[PDB]
Amino acid sequence: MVISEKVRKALNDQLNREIYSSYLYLSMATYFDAEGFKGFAHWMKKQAQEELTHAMKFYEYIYERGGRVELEAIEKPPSNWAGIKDAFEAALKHEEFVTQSIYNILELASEEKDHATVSFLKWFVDEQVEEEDQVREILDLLEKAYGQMSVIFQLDRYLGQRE
Amino acid sequence: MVISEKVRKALNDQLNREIYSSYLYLSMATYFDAEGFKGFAHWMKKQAQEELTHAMKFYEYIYERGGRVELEAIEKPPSNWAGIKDAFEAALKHEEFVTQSIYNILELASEEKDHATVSFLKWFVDEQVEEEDQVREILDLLEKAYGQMSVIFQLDRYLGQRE
Ligand SMILES: [Fe+3]
Ligand SMILES: [Fe+3]
Ligand SMILES: [Fe+3]
Ligand SMILES: [Fe+3]
Repeated sequence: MVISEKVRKALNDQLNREIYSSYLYLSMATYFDAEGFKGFAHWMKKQAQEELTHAMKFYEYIYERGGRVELEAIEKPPSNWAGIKDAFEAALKHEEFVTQSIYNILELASEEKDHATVSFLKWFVDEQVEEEDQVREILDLLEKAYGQMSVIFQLDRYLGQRE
Repeated sequence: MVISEKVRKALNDQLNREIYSSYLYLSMATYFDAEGFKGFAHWMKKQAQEELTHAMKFYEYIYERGGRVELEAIEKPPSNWAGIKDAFEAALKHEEFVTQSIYNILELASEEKDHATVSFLKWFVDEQVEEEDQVREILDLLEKAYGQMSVIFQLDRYLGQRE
């Protein structure tokens, strides 16, 4: 009933993946801020804080199931992109990879019949749907602007209001 | 007006230093949590959030002065100490290193006639004093506990109420 070390390792690896996710979004913030998109940058800082809450859910769960957390090195993220679209495409392909990693913990836990870990991951399975969708929606709004800066600047102001 | 590359680089290095600070304090939480001292772990998690607000103050000042932030790789922190007083001694030593780091930027800024940066750094010089004082107050109390798991119980409960 205590977490297996194979499940404890998959959860710890995901915890460090959420930390890197946070750092990566802060890095996109540095980029948007340097390019004068203060709203996109604000959105990325809020997203970085939200990735830290994901990491700490894994953190607390590992300890509640009798495991222990080991923090690894965080690799230097990219710091520059070839435009707004290129940055949000990278966020999406990142989140699609995080989704796939969370599915892999789900399968592992379900094969081991670790019902509590399966239940825990259900929150993240569903949340990953919304994380991909919010990025996909921004990219669609950007695409639909075509080249029109007035529309792109409104998107900057819109995303800058994020709670 | 406005920042030299030397001062910008010094601030960007301090930003990355504060990020490592927070990561180190989270790593101390992982140790305390593994040893069942949920209150010491709580205090470390609060401190880690505090270091992130330090980092973001440097973040925003760099952009306010027309510079750009570059996030660097983050070293894997230690994950194990030899008791509770040992960990808080590593924390005190680390804060002493951060204080000296901040003094070096102050001297660099003053030598470069960047009095805006000199003014900006006053908050951190003042804050680094109570950062050191708070750890030393903890270290003293951990010393008056000797082995006794009992006096540590009261301390763990007190620190666990940190707001
Ligand atoms: Fe996440
Ligand atoms: Fe995410
Ligand atoms: Fe700090
Ligand atoms: Fe500090």
